[PDB]
Amino acid sequence: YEQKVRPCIDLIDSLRALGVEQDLALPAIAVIGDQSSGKSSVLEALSGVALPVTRCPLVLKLKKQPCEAWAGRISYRNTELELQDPGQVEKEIHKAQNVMAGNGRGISHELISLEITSPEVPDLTIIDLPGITPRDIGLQIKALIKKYIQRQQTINLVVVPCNVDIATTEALSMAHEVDPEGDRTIGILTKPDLMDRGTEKSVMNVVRNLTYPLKKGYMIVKCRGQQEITNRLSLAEATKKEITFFQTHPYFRVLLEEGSATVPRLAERLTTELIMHIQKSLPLLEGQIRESHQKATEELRRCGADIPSQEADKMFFLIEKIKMFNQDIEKLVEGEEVVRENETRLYNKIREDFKNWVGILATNTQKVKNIIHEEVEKYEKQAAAAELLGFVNYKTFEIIVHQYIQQLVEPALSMLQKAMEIIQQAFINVAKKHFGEFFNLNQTVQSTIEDIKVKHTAKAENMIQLQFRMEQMVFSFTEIGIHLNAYFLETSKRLANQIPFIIQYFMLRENGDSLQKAMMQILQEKNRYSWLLQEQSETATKRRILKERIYRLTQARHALCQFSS
Amino acid sequence: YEQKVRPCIDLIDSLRALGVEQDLALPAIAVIGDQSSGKSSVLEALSGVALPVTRCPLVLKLKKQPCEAWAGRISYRNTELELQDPGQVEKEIHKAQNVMAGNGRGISHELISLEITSPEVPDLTIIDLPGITPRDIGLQIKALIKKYIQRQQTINLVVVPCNVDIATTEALSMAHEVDPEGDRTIGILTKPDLMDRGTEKSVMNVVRNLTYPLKKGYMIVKCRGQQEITNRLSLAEATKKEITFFQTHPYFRVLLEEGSATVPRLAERLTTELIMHIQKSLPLLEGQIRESHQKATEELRRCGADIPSQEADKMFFLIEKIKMFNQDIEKLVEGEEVVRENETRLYNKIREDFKNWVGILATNTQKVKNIIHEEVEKYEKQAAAAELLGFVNYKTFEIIVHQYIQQLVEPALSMLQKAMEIIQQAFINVAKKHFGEFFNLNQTVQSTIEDIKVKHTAKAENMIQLQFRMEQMVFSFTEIGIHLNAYFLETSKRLANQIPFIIQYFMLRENGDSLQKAMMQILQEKNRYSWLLQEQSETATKRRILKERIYRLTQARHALCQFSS
Repeated sequence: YEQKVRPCIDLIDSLRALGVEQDLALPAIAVIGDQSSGKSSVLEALSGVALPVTRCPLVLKLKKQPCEAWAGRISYRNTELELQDPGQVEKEIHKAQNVMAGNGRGISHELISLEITSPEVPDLTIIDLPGITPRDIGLQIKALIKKYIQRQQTINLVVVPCNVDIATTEALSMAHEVDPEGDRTIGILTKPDLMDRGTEKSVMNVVRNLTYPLKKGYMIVKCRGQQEITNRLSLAEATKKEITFFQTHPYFRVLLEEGSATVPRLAERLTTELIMHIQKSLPLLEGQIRESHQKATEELRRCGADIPSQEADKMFFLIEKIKMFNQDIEKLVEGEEVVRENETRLYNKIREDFKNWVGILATNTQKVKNIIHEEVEKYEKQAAAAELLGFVNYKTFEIIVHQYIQQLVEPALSMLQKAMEIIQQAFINVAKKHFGEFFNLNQTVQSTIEDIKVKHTAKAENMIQLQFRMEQMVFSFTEIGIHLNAYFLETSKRLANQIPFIIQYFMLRENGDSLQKAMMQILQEKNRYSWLLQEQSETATKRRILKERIYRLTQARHALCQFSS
Repeated sequence: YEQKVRPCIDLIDSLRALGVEQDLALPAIAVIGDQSSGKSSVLEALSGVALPVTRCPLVLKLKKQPCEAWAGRISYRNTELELQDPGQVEKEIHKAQNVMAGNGRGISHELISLEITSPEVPDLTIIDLPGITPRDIGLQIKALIKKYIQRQQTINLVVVPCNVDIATTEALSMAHEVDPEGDRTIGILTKPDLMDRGTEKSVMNVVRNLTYPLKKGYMIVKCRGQQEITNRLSLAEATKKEITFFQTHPYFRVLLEEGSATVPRLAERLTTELIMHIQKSLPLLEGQIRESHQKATEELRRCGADIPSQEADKMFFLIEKIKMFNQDIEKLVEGEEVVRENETRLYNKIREDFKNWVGILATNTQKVKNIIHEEVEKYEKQAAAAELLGFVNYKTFEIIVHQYIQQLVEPALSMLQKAMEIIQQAFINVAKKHFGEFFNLNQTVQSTIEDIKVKHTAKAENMIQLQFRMEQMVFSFTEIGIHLNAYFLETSKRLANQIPFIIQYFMLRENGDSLQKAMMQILQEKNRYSWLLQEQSETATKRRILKERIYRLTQARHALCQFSS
């Protein structure tokens, strides 16, 4: 019974006190209405005293204890003040409003928790939101209200004056916007004395009886006045006064007191609704706590390498990073890298390019085979029996061989270019992977990679050109054709193995080794470390936020464990 | 007749006057005899006046002309003095002897020409040689006389005293040594009064007649005395005195005056004999002139020099030399060099070394073939029972291949060493051929060759090591065996072509090109030219000698042409 419902709301109160209100939905009741709706007078009727316009949400926590009427104000600036008097409450509230908003009429999403424990106030926790009305100001108010009412865990409480058509009210309009079904919307009609025509009377009479699709229905209460702040009427006598009013009323007596009550059972209705709602939303709340904790933990696992700790753990950290980087580079060189689905390794791509090279060599081999075939076939029969000196050229075939070799120069260089490109790309990718968060270090590494790439490229091209220079400068009608064909085959093989050897050696092994040695060379300057390991200064703030979030969530789990016990 | 026979000896007199006595045989009559033979007294009896021991050869030229008594002394010191009086002649002659020999009893090959023209002395040219008998003295004397009597164009004139056994005389002994046939040996017997028995008379008389195989025979004259300088006996009365002496002699009258005369008509007979001798040896003399001229001209042509008159035409010569050198170097590089019989070319030797390399590669190929064959065949079956744990071995075969490749490094380097050595040797040889006479230029060239050799050697070995590094760092029960065997074969071929390509390219082509370009670089410095083209300078002196020789020989040809006309 009572012993079940009190700690029930105490749990959620404790959760919001340490909220944990962010990044997850938390059960609450939001009071929404126009500035002239008089919702403050209703809150005054419930708590005993309220503001005579709020700028920031007021977390009204009411407790019913047969000890004494005591009140404590808790402010988001991590402060707490014991005023022990209802009168001082509104003044200190206004002080807090001045603190949070900025002395003037501003707006803030920061919470003011009002903890009032009294034997004359119903046990109920509800949240008061600022009144409605490019931009100007009211826009951010509607945004603030939307922040709450959009949640399914938030019960809408619309406050509507009796002297206005409820179907044209902005509060109920927004409530319908976020809840078209009306499954979590409660409507209270206030200021029944302020109306001045029978028209409004019967309109209220047909409104109290479900005409609008609100599952929770409607209730009608007396404002008790917002202008009479100092009169200070007792809650019991105020209740009796309201009962007297509705009972004396020609229409409202029989039609309301028999059905939807007018007597301050509103707080009891809100109590029951809050209990049932919380009981409904508890499992998903626990689930979301665990899940959010997991996601925060993972996102935090993605970034954590920050602690320097007297430079030693920092230089050691740098050593670790460079070590891992060099390891991955070595993996790239050896072809022992981890790739994604349908993704191929660098070394394999390079091997494909080598296959292309082999194909080209075969093509040109057959070509020059045909060429020298026709040459030998022709000039061995040319002037076969002419008395001259002879013997129809011999130095000439060498320039044919020269053509055969020369045609291979540019394709090889092109292959070298491609290899250097893709390898460069891979190295840059690794450099980005290991040094993403660190901009300066990444710049240094990439610059180094660029330089070494250029140097080894020059070396490789020089060695290729050297190879071709060596190939050129060094040396029964169709016997010669056979000889030269054999020569072409052997040369084809020799090049087919030689050029990929050069490309692999200079672009993979030597490049990788030089890169690693340069990486080791980097950490030689100690006083440069701080410049190297400079974070974004955005990831740090994010890290702090995630850490605080996780801490708060662990506190939530702890409190939940206490409640379950 | 006479007018024809006089220029016959006048020719040889003119030839020796401009001699051209060196490097060829020249018709002459050499006077040889012992120091105590008294040959000087014989020369005094023949010419009218003589020395009262000669140290240098005396070219006695006697002319019979009905003009006037004239005497002229011609000395090898390029001097000439006309004293026209016998006393001053004999006084100046010993002075000349002192000048040429060195004041003391020395020896010299320098000539003293004595030109005596008188209507009472026979026309005859003869040469007086020093008397016979560390070092001490006689060895070079006998050598000097031998230098003359060895010639077939030289008539021997031996002077032997009557009071001594002619068969034990050294002069006639040497005459027999150089003329065993006795076809050009004449014997004069002197001092017949010094004998003191009839035995020596008859023995000498029967010995001269029919005992020696001398074609020219023997003749006997009176010494006329060497001690009676102040008596001054008339030539006619001396002749009549000699005739009286031989007529009064018991044996000499009938046996000599009837046959081999004793009156100084001997010199006229010697004149005729000289005529016939010169006429006999003239064609071969002309031949020797032609041969010596041709050989001197050719020997001078074998060397081209100097030849800088000035700065122009000198540098151009250097350009030519460097051009030819570079041409020969290019010949070495292309393998288009000229070699001697049974001599091989550098390129061919290098190719042989390459064949050795191929053989080694074949050996190691078969080696690793057998090894991997046994490895795959055995260790794939060497399981405990059924292999259900592996995954046998794969890195092992990789290190086997790696070792197989590594083993080939040192032989290749050795081959490179050998090639660089022999090529260096060849280049140095060419440098020596083109720059033999020029020391400094040769030094510069050889130094350059050394430096370039070292550099390209470093390049070559670096490229070989690079190649092997590329070979290493880059890669039906006996399928693995098949694959690896194919790989070994292809690798074997590839290396077999690659390493000789590197060695040949760097040691022949690049070395040669760098060398030639350096040779072109040499002539950039002008002020170095004179330093570069530095003669032996012994070759300059040799050239001077050859030039003088050629000029003198042309003079000889001129005089001979005058004689022929």
